[PDB]
Amino acid sequence: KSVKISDDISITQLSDKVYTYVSLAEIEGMVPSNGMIVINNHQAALLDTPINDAQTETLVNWVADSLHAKVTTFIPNHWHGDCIGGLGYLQKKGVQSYANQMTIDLAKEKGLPVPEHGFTDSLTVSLDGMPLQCYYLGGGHATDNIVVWLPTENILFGGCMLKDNQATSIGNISDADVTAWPKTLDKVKAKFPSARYVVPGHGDYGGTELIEHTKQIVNQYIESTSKP
Ligand code: NA
Ligand SMILES: [Zn+2]
Ligand SMILES: [Zn+2]
Repeated sequence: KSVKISDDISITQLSDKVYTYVSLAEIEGMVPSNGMIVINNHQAALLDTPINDAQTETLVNWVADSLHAKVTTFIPNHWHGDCIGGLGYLQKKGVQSYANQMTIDLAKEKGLPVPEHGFTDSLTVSLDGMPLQCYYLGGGHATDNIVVWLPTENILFGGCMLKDNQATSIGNISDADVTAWPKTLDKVKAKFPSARYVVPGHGDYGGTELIEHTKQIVNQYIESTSKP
């Protein structure tokens, strides 16, 4: 069950070392965004930030205050605001960051906060011993979207390329590679058959059924804009 905190943020524990959060933010709509907190030896990795510095700060102070862990590491799913909206603040805090080189390039060109270390295929970051396996498997929701796998926990943060089970629509495709998306999802499904929890960019987490569900939405979209 979730524990609600300030700045419209709630957090759920999935394992002794892994938590997933939902931060609600107002858009153009009060939209919910997801991220993860991974903790090992009182050090924490933040996977995606809430949309702004303020919510990010509240979240980071809570991890320090209640989870007794210092956020030292950060990894965003892609360049959108629900992934790097609070990166400015993380950098002032001195947090170390890793991201798809594509994400770094898009962030730079757009004048957005820029992650430090860039990878192009796979990267395994050791959070003082606990592995965070990041993978770029192709474009989808965003051209630079990655996924983060926690092998010791069997938990996958698929990010925005994955939709929750109650979703019916494709959503914002302004930055998507629509035809690559189903292919990226097949790769993700083939690579992480053991996933216990699969967390999407928005909505409720579930299991590997979200991958196939998301593939149906995307393929349905492609089918519906093909026709005469
Ligand atoms: Na997010
Ligand atoms: Zn996005
Ligand atoms: Zn998103």
